[PDB]
Amino acid sequence: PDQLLEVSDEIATALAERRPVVALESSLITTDPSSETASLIEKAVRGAGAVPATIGIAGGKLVVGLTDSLIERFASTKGIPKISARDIGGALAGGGLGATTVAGTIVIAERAGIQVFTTAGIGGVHRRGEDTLDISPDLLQFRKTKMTVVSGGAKSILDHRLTAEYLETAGVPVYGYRTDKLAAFVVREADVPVTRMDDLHTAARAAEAHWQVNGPGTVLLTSPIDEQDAVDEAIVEAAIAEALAQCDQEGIVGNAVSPYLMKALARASGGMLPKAGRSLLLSTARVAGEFSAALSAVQAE
Amino acid sequence: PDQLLEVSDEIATALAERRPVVALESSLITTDPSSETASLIEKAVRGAGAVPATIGIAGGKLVVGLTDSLIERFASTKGIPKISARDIGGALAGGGLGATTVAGTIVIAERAGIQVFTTAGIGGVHRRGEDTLDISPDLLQFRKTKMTVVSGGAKSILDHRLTAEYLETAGVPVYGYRTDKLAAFVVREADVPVTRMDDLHTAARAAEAHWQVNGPGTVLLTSPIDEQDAVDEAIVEAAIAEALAQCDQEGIVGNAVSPYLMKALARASGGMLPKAGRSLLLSTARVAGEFSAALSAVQAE
Amino acid sequence: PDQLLEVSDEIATALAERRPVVALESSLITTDPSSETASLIEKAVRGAGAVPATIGIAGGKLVVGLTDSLIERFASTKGIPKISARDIGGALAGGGLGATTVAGTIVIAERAGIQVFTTAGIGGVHRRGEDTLDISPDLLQFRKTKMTVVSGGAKSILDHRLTAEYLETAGVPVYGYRTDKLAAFVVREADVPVTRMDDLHTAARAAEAHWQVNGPGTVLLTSPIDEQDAVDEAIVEAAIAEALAQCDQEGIVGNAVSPYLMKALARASGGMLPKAGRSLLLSTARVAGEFSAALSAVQAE
Ligand SMILES: [Ca+2]
Ligand SMILES: [Ca+2]
Ligand SMILES: [Ca+2]
Ligand SMILES: [Ca+2]
Ligand SMILES: [Cl-]
Ligand SMILES: [Cl-]
Ligand SMILES: [Cl-]
Repeated sequence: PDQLLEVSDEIATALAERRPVVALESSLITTDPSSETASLIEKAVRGAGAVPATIGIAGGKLVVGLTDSLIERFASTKGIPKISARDIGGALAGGGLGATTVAGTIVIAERAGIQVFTTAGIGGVHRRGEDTLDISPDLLQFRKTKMTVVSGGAKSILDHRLTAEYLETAGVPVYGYRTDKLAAFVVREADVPVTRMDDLHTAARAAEAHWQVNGPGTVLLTSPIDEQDAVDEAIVEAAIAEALAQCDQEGIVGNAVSPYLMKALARASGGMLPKAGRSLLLSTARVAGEFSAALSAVQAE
Repeated sequence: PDQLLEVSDEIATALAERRPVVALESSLITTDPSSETASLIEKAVRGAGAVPATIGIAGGKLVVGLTDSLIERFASTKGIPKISARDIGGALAGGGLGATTVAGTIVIAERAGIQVFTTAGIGGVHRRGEDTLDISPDLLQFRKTKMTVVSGGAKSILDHRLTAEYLETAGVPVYGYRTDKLAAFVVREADVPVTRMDDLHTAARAAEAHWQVNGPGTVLLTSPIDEQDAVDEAIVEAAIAEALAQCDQEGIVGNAVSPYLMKALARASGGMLPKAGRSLLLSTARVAGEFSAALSAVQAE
Repeated sequence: PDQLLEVSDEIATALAERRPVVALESSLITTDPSSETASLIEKAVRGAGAVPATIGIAGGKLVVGLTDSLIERFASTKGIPKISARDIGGALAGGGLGATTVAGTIVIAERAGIQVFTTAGIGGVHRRGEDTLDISPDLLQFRKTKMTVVSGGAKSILDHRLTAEYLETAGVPVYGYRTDKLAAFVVREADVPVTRMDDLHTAARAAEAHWQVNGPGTVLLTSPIDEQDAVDEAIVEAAIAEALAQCDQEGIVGNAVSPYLMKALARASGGMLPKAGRSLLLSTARVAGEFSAALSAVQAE
């Protein structure tokens, strides 16, 4: 066996039976102590017949399927570090809890044999990232790990066009589910083309041929936020450009800039930002569950 | 066997016998419906005793050695998509035709056991690419695929010095055949040093030791355009700087900029641009055929 | 056996016995013809019970443990090329001597089974590197080669914050030995956080779990220069900003800029620059020897 991995009975049975599983990250389970969200998300994933697998680090182990005991700790403990792939080693050595990010979670999901992962938005090239080189580790982790990541594109505070250019340079396939424009998190679209897939069985056959030809690597399937739930591009951009405008005059750069952009976004959105992010989270999870079903059936032939 | 790959009898026999083969891309076979070019190119490759292998996608298959029927379609069909490595999966799933680029073709060539690929110019860092991050997927595909790519350096509309810096960061060997300056497509030189190889058997022994030590990865062998056939650096640069000058005042960026640079180049060159690109294509193909012969003999010891 | 590698008896015995070995680069053995330095360095490494393995290229071979004859040549021959990983193939084919850099040496160390490498400073993103793309091949070589590199961070003429951002994007773990700020070569600190490891056995268990989960790749363990021996950040920066100020007015960019920065540094430091670099070299080598001992013991369980 594997001495680092602890996989729940349900997930281990689904994998043994080549049934559909969808991985979920823990780094944000922390952002909703309720849980109510995790419950709508599990429901969205199972509605397709997929098994949800929430992932994190605890006790020197990579945990696939957190126990209720564990979800409780992740919900209620103050000090929990966010763990990208490069932090996994130290999180294991330390023996405490670690809430894994996109890059951290997909490496653990892949190690267990899970092939689909979902979240509302991935990391990317930050705004002014062509100058500061502040770019999420998710983008190059997608050159190594065999995974389909289903999301609503990059998070809104990031630079959508630069992230799309970087993924193209990195050779990472970017598909749009029923669209040929890149999803822009709580904003419907960025003016960036992607390859339209109208059907998830076609997307799954494309992903499978991608792995067979190019080897282990991530396929990004973007699915935009429901049009009824979108935030106005103008509102998002003006709020962000102003938040950056205050950054220059108060002279803040570095890891300080990014959490200001996040708070400025909450503010401009009435109080709708959480509501829009939840809608995107739910619809993306549904698509991930349906995609994972369609991939199990493709790999079955 | 392999269920994705269709290899012609001639190429399959040369490979079985460890005889020299040189891959060619289809994405540009489309740019010369004649054929006359493809015919001079085949002649240049065979003159060294190498077998030319033109590659593309058709009918759910990776095709190595296009049939006359297929070359005809690629010559005469309007809608044919250009396929980089990240597009291979969807091109296969779709079952139509796909004309593969440098990155797309070398992955298929490698899968068949071909080790040498040639084209007039590779992709690279685009001009202003330090700011726009518009950089060809070819450069990072060279970190994965075992191949020697023989070209006249990067295409002229690209930024030669930035492409050379990026390849150095990527650990991709860059050799100059009988020169210690980087080839600049239809321009003889960029002011960028490369490692001179005066002899192709020495270059082949260097490539082989590179693969043995560093693993699968591409070696770039650059061979400049004949001095009688070069375009004046000043002519190229002035034309490009002006084409960019019009871009700023008419406010065009994105994937719009690049095809303007290409047309501005045709214009400044009298009508010699096609003539110079063909000469570079022919001399590079000859060097590729001779290199491929010298590598088969090296691997034979 | 391996036909490219020549490993001395002492190193081959330590490896066979899974005892601690630390690799050293030759590219700088050239920078101190004395030797006296190499002798203090060997002493610092052995004090921990590790075996020092100096590496280079000679006679068509990758040499692990240079002979006295070889150290003499590297000390006394004028023309010796510096060999990064991408130059290994041509250095072998040429049959002459080659002094390997960080990237070149760790690939050879890994091939022999050595897992720890040390040097005073690694390459990184050069100053203005966000615009010139001048970035050391060491940073992406760390995505491929299984190694712990122990250093005092990046060399002082480089951009510390950009190098740290680039390593984060590349997924390369960056630990600080008893510190949570990045080491800045002869300067104690850059204002850049790293993950503190207070104990080398914990660092070794983190590195081992990193390799087990993320596969072959480099772990960077940074150890700052003794506070008694540091150069004043202000002195370093003012000297560098002025050296760059003269570069703009005398219009020098390219590979010309970097050796000016190096000479301007010698000048501002009284004559202490060599003295500070030697102290950093000695203390980093000690930490490398102790780390390598602690890793052999971890891998023994
Ligand atoms: Ca960052
Ligand atoms: Ca692009
Ligand atoms: Ca810039
Ligand atoms: Ca460089
Ligand atoms: Cl794009
Ligand atoms: Cl260069
Ligand atoms: Cl950082």
